[PDB]
Amino acid sequence: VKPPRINGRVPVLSAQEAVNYIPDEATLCVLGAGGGILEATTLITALADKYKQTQTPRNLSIISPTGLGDRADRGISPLAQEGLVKWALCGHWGQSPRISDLAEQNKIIAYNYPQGVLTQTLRAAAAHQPGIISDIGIGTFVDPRQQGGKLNEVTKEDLIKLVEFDNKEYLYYKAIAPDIAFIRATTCDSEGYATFEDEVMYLDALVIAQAVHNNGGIVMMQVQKMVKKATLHPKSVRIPGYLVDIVVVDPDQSQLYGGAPVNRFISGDFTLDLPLNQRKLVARRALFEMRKGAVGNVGVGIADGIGLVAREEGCADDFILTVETGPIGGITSGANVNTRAILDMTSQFDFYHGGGLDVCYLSFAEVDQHGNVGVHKFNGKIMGTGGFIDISATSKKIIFCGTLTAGSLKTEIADGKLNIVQEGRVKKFIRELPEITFSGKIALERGLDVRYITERAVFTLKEDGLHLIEIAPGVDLQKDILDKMDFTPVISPELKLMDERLFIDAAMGFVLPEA
Amino acid sequence: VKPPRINGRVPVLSAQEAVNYIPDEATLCVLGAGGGILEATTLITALADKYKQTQTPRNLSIISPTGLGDRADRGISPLAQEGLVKWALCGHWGQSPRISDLAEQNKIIAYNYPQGVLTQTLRAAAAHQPGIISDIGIGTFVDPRQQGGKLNEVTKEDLIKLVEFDNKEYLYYKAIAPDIAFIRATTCDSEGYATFEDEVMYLDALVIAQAVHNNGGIVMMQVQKMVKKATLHPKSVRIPGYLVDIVVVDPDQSQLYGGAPVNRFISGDFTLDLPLNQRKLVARRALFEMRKGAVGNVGVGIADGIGLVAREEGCADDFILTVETGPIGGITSGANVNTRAILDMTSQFDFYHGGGLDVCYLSFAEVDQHGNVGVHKFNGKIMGTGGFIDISATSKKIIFCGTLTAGSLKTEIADGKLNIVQEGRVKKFIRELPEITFSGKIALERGLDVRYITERAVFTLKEDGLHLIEIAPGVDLQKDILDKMDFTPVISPELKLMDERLFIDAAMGFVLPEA
Amino acid sequence: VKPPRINGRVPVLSAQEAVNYIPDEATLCVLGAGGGILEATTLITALADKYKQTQTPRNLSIISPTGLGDRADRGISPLAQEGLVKWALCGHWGQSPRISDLAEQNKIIAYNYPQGVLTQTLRAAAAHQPGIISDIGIGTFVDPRQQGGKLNEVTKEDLIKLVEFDNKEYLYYKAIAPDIAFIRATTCDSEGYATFEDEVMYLDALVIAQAVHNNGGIVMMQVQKMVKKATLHPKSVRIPGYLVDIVVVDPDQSQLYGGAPVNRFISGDFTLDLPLNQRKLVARRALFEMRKGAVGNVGVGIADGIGLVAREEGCADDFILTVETGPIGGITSGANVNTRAILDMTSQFDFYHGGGLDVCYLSFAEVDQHGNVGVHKFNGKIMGTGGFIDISATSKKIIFCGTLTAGSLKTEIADGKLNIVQEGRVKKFIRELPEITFSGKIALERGLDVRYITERAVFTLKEDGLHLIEIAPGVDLQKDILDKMDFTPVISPELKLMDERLFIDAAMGFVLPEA
Repeated sequence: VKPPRINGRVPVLSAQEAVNYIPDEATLCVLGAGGGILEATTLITALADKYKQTQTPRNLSIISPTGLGDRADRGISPLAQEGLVKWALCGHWGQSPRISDLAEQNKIIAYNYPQGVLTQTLRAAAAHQPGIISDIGIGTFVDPRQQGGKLNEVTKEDLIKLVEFDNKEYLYYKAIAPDIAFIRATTCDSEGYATFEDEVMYLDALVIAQAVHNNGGIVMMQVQKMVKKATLHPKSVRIPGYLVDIVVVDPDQSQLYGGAPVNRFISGDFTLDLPLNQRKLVARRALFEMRKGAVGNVGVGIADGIGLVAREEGCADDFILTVETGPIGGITSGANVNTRAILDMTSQFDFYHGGGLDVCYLSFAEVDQHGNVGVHKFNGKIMGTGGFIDISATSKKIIFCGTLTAGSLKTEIADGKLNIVQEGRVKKFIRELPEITFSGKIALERGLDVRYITERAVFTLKEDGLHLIEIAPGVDLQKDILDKMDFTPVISPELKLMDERLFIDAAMGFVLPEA
Repeated sequence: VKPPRINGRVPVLSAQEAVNYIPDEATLCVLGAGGGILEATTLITALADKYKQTQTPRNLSIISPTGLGDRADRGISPLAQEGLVKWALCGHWGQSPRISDLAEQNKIIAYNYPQGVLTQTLRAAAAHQPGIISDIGIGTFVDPRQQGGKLNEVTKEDLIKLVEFDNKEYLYYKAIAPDIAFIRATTCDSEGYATFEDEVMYLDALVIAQAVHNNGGIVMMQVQKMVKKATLHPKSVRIPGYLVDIVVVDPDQSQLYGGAPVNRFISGDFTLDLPLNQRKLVARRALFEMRKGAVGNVGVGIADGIGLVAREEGCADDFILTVETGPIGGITSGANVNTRAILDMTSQFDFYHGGGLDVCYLSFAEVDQHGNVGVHKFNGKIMGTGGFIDISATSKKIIFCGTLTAGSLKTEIADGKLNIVQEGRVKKFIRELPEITFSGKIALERGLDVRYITERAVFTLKEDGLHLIEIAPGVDLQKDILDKMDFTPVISPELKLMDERLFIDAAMGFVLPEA
Repeated sequence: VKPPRINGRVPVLSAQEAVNYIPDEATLCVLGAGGGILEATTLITALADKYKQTQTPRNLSIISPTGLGDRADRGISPLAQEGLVKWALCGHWGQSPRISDLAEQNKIIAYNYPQGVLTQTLRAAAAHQPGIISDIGIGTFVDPRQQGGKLNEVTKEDLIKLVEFDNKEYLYYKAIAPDIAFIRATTCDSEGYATFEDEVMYLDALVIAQAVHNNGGIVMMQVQKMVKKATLHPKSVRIPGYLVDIVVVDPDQSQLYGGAPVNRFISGDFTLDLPLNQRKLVARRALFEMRKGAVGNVGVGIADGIGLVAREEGCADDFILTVETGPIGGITSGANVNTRAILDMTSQFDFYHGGGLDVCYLSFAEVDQHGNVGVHKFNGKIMGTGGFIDISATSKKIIFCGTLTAGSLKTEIADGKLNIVQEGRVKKFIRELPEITFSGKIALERGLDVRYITERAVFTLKEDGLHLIEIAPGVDLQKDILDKMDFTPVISPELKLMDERLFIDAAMGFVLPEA
């Protein structure tokens, strides 16, 4: 039941009025990424308030392609009131940890499709295709021979199955269509035609709207303002009006959390005119893996300052970094500026899945003797994948970046050497992962080049296991490396000290290898 | 003494650092209109603060083409500190009343050129022309045969002289060049090239910059942000960078007073989709003077709601209203939206001076027996002219609007009738104006049609004085009109009652005549 | 007699239909610059054709602010049919030489105001000002003590008079208002509101429209296309619709002569990514006169390749060149691209008149013993001034560029020397000019630095006449310089050879002096 359009005009309602149209057991899809990016905050707030006041609606299913929130009480954390949500499928879980908490405690059914696969299944749902065939996820916890993407013990129903085509294994992921959408844009006309001129990016707003619309659902869109019918540039319109059922106008809508005014550099409308610590060390060694002409991706973690190090070395313009949510290029002057392009998120993942990335840089929580990497669960807590599986599945060079030990490791770089001031108290290189986010065996089968970079050592994955290929100056092999791991790596016959320039507090004069 | 450019880059300073470059006895020209429009607030604040702290700099001369401020302590009122300013030439004095107070008390030398003539003289100063020849002002206080534009008794030097060309009278206004400019834009590149994309209008920013630059002065410009060299659209750049000496960046610069975020309807970037009181009555009768296809101007005051009345009557698109500061057309949804064009202020006044307006609607403070109107001084207070003289000098039809009496005048409309519940304590129709803002004699000599509209009576100017042509129903000629004026009007043989439709609280069914 | 507007829509007519509204003896003002820039070609064509067929209208007066045409039969040359034009006032006469031919033969009345002053007088006429006061022209043929800007014997009426303000000499130029305008834009809406998005520049279209409109005239505008009412961006509209009386739509309208399709680099919408001969030699020496941060102007002629020379030496981004018709900066890849800004022409001339140019480069036809320069008439032919007087009157450094002799002068730069292969038959440095375009005496009174650069010699103007300051290597002082002049220059005690690098066919390693 949806409010009728009067003379073609899209119904405009308060967020409180809009959420009254959500029935019990509805499947709700929520647009947005971390830190307020493209989040219909007034709709989430209104829903959470209605449940707080009336204990309705009940037993909702949530689909969240990307993780919303601030790793605390924002994002969809407000929907984690018991009885409101019964079932969730999310691409990243760590961003709204109150929902994660419900999953950890077996209070909701909980699934993690790889974020890119998730958005592709919503696009499949829009076209009434039953599911998608992808080899993204084979050999990991998403594989039905492992956990089938199920995050807790109460989750039982199989959404993923093994299929075979052209003498190769694939996973078939079931496509689930939502009943309700909370989407957002900058502006729409009186009929619902929407533009994204001030938004940080596009994500999968159109795909979400199509999936809900073609499932007989209700699309609710938050905007900053409305304009006269047919006055927006048709090539700037990203969502056609006939896909939108209800519009909520929030004049104070901001690009990100924090209530900062609109920044037109972030909009893309204008062109904007480092201590040697542990982080800069790892970022510098990570840069050694870049080649001229390479298309790369850098995940959040110890290496995510590689762009700034590249700038210092004078080679930032020699390669291009993309972000899985859609932005291509740009600089950090919680959003980049001077981007070169913004693609929709589903199209970006299509590119990643077919091995478009020459190199990726990813954090790890644990690494085992088979070269497997665990990231989706940490110390009991559900973190989820994000784009981790979508990126590490087929990228040509996979560069894992982290420390060798965890738990307040403190290191100092002095006199061209590494000095371990305070050792970590937890091993990260362990015998066997409890659950796998990246499969060493599959990466080798796919012919991928896998590196593990730490502050004190560098490894490469080979058929016989991890090879130790580099050691930092100032570090002892036995006490500082071997004694701090729970398996024995192969020691490379070509074992060398890590490059001297890495440990000097001056410009390296580093030249990127040719294309 | 100006800060040098380094590699062609315009010097960027704090407002505090910038105002240090102002010497004693400098001529300061300040850009801006009422309510914050294009006001370089951080520079005004910085100068006022320097004086408050150090009693320097001393004995400045101020030129203010338009009136800045809120009719209180904002605008250039903070510069009214004793000894800071010794001489001022302004187009509109009432908007910054603390400076007007100095003039009233003979503490500063004080002049009032018509606002349009003033901006034209600054343009002449840019070109090193000694002054301009115009008949705007003949017969008014601006005329040397009256007060020569001098606002008090202490002001003695003649700036204006009477001259003759082609056997016709004209005034010669001396052009005065400023030494320092406080200007403002939205955005500039690293070399100072500036765009006005978020500003309400343009005013005379380029004129002021050229006048100061060609006088060997210092142009200081406030902007919201700066961008990379040569990235702005060349057809959007209004001020070339070589005219700019110092830039001050104020990230929180707002379009108007009150700190509201940028409104993109006000910017001109998007298209936006009445009690029968005394003000509505006068506006309604004023609308009777409008013709199909007319170009008009509406001043601030009793009839400034005429746009909304025309919208109610369904004839708003049948004429066009222009504003002397530049905007053409638009609607009131702190500024207008859906404008049709924005001209620079000086070009707008060129249009007005040559008789471009078919009709204008202006408020009056007093009217005398000759049809002279007084506006620039009332009750000993200096208001100044604004555009009043530029508009009432040559417009084809001049419609003065106000009340017959003032001071607690209480009126009510009942049964299509006017009832004066409480009379005003002061008469506005007097024997003789002390100072003239508009000459009845000159208007008749120019062949102009002059009307005076009040709530209870309508007059027309003829060679033998004001003719009473219309009376409100419910009003007695003798005791409500004649006894309430300090002079004897001619009573028209064609005297009739004011249209009954004006006094009915419903749509009039009024259609605009076409000449 | 104008076609009436229907429901506010501007009348749209064919060019043939439009020109029928021009009465006998009308004063016609024609917008445009050289080579088709902003020219309403269909209107010029239709008028010439109406006259060819009907011998009406008769005895028109022409005002041409800038020079139109291709220095041959285009521009307003088609209007040079006997009896069509009786009177003309043009800023630049050589661009349409068929009309100049009529002037030379005493068949029309013929005046030349400096181009900048001419556009200022049109702006005065819009405001009903009788004329303008300017010292631009003092001591030249425009001065009424010389020719009063009269170009032939049949021109008698005085339009310019000498006046005095503040003990300084000025000229008063009478403002003449036109009756008909031929203007042009890219696009207008149904009400006549016009934008210039594809035009090369703006010239003075608004000024011309206002002048004609306020004189009760008829403004006729050619456009490429028309769009729905109120759909153009208000900050892009340059001409308000109420100024336009008739629109002619020419879908084939091109940016310049020659019928090439629209070039969006010329529009300003996109950013675009030398033989050692006589011209390059003079341009190289002219470049020595530039300084970092200087604002310059380069006139048509031998030195007009100085931009390309600066680019070869890598210093093009260190200064800025402006063009009197409005464009600021840019490069030659028929018009420039990558411009930094476009001003309206009248505003540009205001800037020049006030001494805004640090340096200018101008061609000469003849130079006399007092340092006077002649350009406006040569060999009986009327060339006119263009912006020559506006630029050479107050620019801080004036650099005249030409050859010492003319008439099949053949020269070659070989072996780091100048070799005069064939000497020019005509001397350009003569005793006395018959008419003066630039006064040496006035330049020295105004404190200006005046240089004369030829291929073989460089001079500077001093109180005692021309000082020879440099000689080319390979040239004999007596036979190649002194013998080829009709007067004796002072030979500088600091006389030197022209820089060796000028004559070598390799990059000079020239470095611009600091600001």
